[PDB]
Amino acid sequence: DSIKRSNVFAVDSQIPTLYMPQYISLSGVMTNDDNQAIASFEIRDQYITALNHLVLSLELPEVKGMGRFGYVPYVGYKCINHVSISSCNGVIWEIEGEELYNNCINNTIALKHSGYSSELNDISIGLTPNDTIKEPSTVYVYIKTPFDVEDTFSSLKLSDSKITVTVTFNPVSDIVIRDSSFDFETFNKEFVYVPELSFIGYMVKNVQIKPSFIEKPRRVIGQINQPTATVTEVHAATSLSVYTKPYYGNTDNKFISYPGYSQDEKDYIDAYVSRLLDDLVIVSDGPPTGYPESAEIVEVPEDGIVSIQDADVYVKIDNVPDNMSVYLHTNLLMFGTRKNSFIYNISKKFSAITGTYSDATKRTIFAHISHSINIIDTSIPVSLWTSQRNVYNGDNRSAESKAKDLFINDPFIKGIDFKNKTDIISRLEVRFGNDVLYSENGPISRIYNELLTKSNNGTRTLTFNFTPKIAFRPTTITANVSRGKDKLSVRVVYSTMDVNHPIYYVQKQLVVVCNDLYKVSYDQGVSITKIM
Amino acid sequence: GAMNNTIINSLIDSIKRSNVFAVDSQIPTLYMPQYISLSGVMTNDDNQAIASFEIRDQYITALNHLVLSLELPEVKGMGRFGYVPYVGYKCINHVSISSCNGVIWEIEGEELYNNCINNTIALKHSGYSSELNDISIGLTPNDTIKEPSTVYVYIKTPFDVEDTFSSLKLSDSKITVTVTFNPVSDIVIRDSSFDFETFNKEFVYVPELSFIGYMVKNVQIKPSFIEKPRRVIGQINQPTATVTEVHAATSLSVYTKPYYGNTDNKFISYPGYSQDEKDYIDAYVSRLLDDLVIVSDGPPTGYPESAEIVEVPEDGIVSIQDADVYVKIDNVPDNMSVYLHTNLLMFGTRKNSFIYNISKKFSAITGTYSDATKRTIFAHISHSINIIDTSIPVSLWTSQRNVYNGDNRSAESKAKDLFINDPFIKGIDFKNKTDIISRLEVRFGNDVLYSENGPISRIYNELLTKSNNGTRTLTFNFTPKIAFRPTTITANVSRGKDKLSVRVVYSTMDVNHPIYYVQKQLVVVCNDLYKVSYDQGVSITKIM
Amino acid sequence: AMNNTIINSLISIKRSNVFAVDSQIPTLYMPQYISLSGVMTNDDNQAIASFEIRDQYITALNHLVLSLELPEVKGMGRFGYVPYVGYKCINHVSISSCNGVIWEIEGEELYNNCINNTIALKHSGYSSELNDISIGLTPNDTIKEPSTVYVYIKTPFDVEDTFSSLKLSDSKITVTVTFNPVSDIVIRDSSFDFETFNKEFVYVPELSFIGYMVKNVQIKPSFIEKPRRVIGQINQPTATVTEVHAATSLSVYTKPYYGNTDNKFISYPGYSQDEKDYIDAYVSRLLDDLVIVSDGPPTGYPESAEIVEVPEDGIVSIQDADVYVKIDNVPDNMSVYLHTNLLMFGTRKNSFIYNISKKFSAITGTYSDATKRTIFAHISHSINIIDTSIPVSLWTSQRNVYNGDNRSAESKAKDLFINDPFIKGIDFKNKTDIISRLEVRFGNDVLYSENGPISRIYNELLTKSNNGTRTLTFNFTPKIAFRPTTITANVSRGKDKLSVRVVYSTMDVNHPIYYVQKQLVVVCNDLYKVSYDQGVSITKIM
Repeated sequence: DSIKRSNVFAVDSQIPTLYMPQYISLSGVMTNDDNQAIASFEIRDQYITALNHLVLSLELPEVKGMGRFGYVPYVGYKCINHVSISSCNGVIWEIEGEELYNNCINNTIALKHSGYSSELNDISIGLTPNDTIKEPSTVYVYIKTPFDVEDTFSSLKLSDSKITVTVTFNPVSDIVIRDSSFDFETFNKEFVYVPELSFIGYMVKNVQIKPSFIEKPRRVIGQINQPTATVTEVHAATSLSVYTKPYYGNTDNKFISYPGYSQDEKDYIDAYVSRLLDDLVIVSDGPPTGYPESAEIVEVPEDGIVSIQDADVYVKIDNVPDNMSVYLHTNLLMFGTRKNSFIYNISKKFSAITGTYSDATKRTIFAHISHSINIIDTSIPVSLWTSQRNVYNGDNRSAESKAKDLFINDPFIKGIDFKNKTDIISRLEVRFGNDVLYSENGPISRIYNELLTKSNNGTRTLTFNFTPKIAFRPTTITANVSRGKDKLSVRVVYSTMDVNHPIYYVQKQLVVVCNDLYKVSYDQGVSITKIM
Repeated sequence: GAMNNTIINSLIDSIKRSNVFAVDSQIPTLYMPQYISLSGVMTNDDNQAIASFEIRDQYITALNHLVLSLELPEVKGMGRFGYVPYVGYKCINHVSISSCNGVIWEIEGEELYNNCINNTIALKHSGYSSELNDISIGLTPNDTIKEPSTVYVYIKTPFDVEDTFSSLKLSDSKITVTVTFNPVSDIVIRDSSFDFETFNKEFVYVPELSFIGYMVKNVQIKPSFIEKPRRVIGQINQPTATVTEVHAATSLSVYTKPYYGNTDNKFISYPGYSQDEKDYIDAYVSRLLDDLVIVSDGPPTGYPESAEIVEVPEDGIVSIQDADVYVKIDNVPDNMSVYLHTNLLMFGTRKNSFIYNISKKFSAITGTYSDATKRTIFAHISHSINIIDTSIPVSLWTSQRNVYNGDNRSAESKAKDLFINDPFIKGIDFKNKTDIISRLEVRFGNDVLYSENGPISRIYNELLTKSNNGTRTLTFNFTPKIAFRPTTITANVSRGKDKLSVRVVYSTMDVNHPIYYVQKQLVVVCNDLYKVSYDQGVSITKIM
Repeated sequence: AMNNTIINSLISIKRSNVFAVDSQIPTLYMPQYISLSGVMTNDDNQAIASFEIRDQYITALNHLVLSLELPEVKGMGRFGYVPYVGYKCINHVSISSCNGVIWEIEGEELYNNCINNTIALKHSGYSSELNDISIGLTPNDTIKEPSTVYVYIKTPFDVEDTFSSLKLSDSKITVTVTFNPVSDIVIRDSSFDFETFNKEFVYVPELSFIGYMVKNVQIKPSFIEKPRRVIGQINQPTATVTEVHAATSLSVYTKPYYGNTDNKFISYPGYSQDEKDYIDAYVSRLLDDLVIVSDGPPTGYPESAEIVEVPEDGIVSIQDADVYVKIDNVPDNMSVYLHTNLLMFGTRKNSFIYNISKKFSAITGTYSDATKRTIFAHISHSINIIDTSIPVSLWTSQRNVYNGDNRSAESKAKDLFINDPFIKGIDFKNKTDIISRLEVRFGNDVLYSENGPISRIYNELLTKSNNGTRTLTFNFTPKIAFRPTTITANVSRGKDKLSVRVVYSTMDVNHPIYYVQKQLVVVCNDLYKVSYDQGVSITKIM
């Protein structure tokens, strides 16, 4: 043929730079000077030319004693408060614990390694003061850095300089789900973080160092219930993410139910339904006892239907003794702002309850439950049911049920529900300087974020860099200081919720994440410079 | 130190080496992206919903990643209702992207779905939730069946393949995106009780097209190559289909589709959101069980004269011809007896020949009678029910070919039947499990291009595309996309090699089985190569 | 419309075009899926299939797929195929030419390379139809319907599609597939007639590949990675790979050896392959004999069995362990009984006992008068994956001072033979990590040493796998585009071998898992050069 063709059946195998990799594990220096746990790891070796893929391992201890206890899912990531990689010239790269987690949110393997098992995350119960609740375990946390992007090409080079990796830890309270029965006071005193930093080191023969570009995240958290947040000195940004976080400071961080390892939306709902059912349908000899005076427990008629206002509940239990009767708690949990206002009753959220009474165990075994319980219901702190805004008692459960409530202090919760299902941003407005950069009603920016990144856990994100990661200077939003366009102001309009619904009182915090472009220069030690 | 002594000595020069520890950061073309959302123009020209979106801006240099949002309304009233899974994709009948020079790219709704079938995120966004897909029941004429929702449909185009590089460029031209919608009947699963007549009248498609626009400073446009699908649907029950004017094809896909025109599109059961094979079967078993095993005081009533309900003997075994059914129910009242419907659903072509009985498909039924609810709670069911059984339209049980009554269920059960009009069903079953092609033959003109017995072309399709929902596909292009000109099957018009003729050999099915009467349609998809030239407006030319 | 802040932001330096690309005309070729029938040769009477590829138009090939026609299984008894049956069928694969072997792999190593390809594993046979244990009632009853399984033979010629393809310089390429005995791929009970099945069963293979007809092919030399395994002596914590000159990676894992047993196990979960599924299947199998509702003391159990009646209290005390048993709808003439020593193990007559009945804390259910059996509602136990992985032989071994298997004859008849060739660790799920320390020596000097499985963590991380091994990677350089980075050897210094030493964690001698034999497996990936000058040939880099 006359035409010149490109070879698609063969390739010239290039000889690469002569190097040798090695997995290096290092023990750190623990410091507790708010008495926050800080681990410092010093990397200095004449043969370690470059490094990447930082993995922090943590030896979790044996948990002995009484009460309910369980670690948060992906415990290893939740342990980290802040990570900082510095040199003699200063901080090269740094991240907030939540942002590291957010970057690793789609890496299923990294999340599994950090601690995601029935052994770690299911809520285990200790019976004797020497009973083992949790056996000792080791978790591996992948510290994803921009030095991993293109493996050897993106690796952090060491120009005979001392690289220091500083890991700040969140209090153990954050990574633990426990009940009142558990002796947390002793546990918090005795618990110590046992870390070990691992990395892939490279010994390079005649390394030809060239300058590079690195993306670094920056978050700004707005004031409690303020729908505005501003990121200053925005000169070269690659992306801008916007999300909400719930503030549970006004509460005691206690919740009725938790599903454990099983983390699906249905799992959260089923756990809640199970916890309520114990007090919702009662088989007792005469009127049930051990409930507040405020509680309205009605006997189920021969018809099987109990009418709570317009809501009808069908309750039918088999093998009930002749001396006993079937009862229904018509106001298990209720909320109202006024005496002549809408009432949010959890008992009204049930339509059908069927089961069989066990004479052997003296308890009701529920077969089928027809309800309208949602993720939000499972995400309401117990404090909000008994808040000052409520004209009613609120929590009409038994003392036995209330004692089973669990403290959840997970630092990385988003939205207003445990699954971040409910979208509470009705409108988004992003301003560069004073002019509107972007505005939306629907979460189309989140839809694109989820689509482009092939993620199911996305955020309302504005991407400015669609340029390949390999051999390219990232495309950034250019600033105009003279025109005043040197800042990014975000304003949201929260979705209007009913005042008589307890979720309305969940304090919100707007989080704005900005990824800034920096230049890496290895001339006279490792140093990073902000692009301006 | 930290590095091992064996490593240090191994390294610690003359040969030229490629730098693997650093890279030259190239300065890219100066551009700025922006997510742009546009409201369209609704047209009803029979009376097909057509949305037109006009894109014309001097600063929108290029665009890609088309996302069509749809506002689903609040569904109020009585009866059973639910949307089909991935409702957003099923909503689309045809998509066309055109310019002043004509159509640039166009796709059939099913082919867009087929291209997005492996994108789990895109399928979730289009409408895949218990809130949307489970069959909800309305009790009062003002009861809310379904709350309003917004779905997002990703219109995957060849302009997304290599992001900015593959993007559709606008040479100061008007780009028009035309979306033709399928009737709402297709995207809805409802019963007779539901007022569909009022719903069909009141329902309107509310769309909004979104895309990633790019403002490029001094754009250097170069010509490109685009692959465009083209389907041919063969005649009802015919095992042949031919694609004409095949000059430069990159691939050829072959699959089967059922035709339910001869039926009223009604089916006994539907699993809702839970879409697994077992879910479909369990739903069917659950729907049948209500009439299959009856606890009654004397012989059961409310069943046709044709029904043969036999009392279960002390041994527990009821013999329906060769088939033995073991039925044992606990807590049965002394005044009542356990009964078994021995011919719940039956089919036969001749007066005393072979019979396909659904009751014979059960071997063991165990449970406990509830005195409180006056109903039987089934514990364990041993059966041989398959996906095909759940995919048989009710019409075929009561067809003229059947010598028997067919549907011997209660009127209560029959009233619970659901209309399913999903436009993207493949094969002869709801899960496309049953492979009905015993042999495939592809002819380029008069000569055999490819032939197979097993679905090895589907195995390669699934393997190469990392898909679990593949088709018998012949790929001709194994060359990297965008970077090169795609490898195509070259035509020979003179010899008569300007057409692809597909011939299949369907599996031979039993005449006494209702699935035999399910009309089939062979679908052949051809991906043709086209050249994109941006000289004096955007234009595409077929490679010949 | 574009926003005013964007237009003003944009409206001399050399820029790379990111919005357009020059469409290169590729090498003129035509692909074709080619399927070939082989030559079956039984000459240990191992099934060997040979496929000869020689055609003037087949210039190059890649993506080898082995089809396998599984027959209809008729008769009586319990039968089921192993998960990913197609991969388990293969014992060895060899691709050779007139110059010799180009590339070869062990069946387990091919499986290990394809372990993360979900599609390839599904194609090989992963269904409820194939993997659940079906039961045949009549001698003419169909246990399993005939099926076709597709096995993807992943070769280094698939890495960069057309670029990495195996070129044929007018040479005869022979693909040789050695099969494992059908015993390995089958889970059956004693009731099943395996003797007749093993005689009648024949491997029906067909090799498929993507052939390419290239016009004026410009062949250039390439680099290939080839695996090599070394299996250590039974229970030996050391293994050595000789002639290591240019290795890209080194994997280390453990395998159980069930030669000292009859390969029979109490339970198997079928298609459902999760850890919980394995445990639940075991609990279900034990429960039949664990809690008995009988009129007077239960019968049909060995003299050695200690079946105690459950008191009004509901608690039965087996030494320190307390079992709460409460069953509803029990007839007045009948009583609730608990087998206090269903399975037990001890090395000394009056010492520590490992009792499976002690592993249960609560058992609740309801007696069915209609079916005359107990339907269990909730079971609170401490049963683990190891328990489900103990062969029945070890419960009744000579080491045991007790009888061991105190189950009913009915339960014992339900035991299944499992001969899966690709089991790792000491449990069916390879959950239990038994390596306490790993030591790798290149020559006589320590190359790498670790306590924790940080090499496995990196393996799982870098390869995006959930089924990883303690692996040492030496090549972090891009595949095909570059010559792979390898460990360089020094023959003169004796640095030409990789010696692996492990420290296994020791189990309790009174636990039946201690008597499960281990085997250390060391995999070495060596670099080879492919030269197509005067036929296809591979040369080891030294």
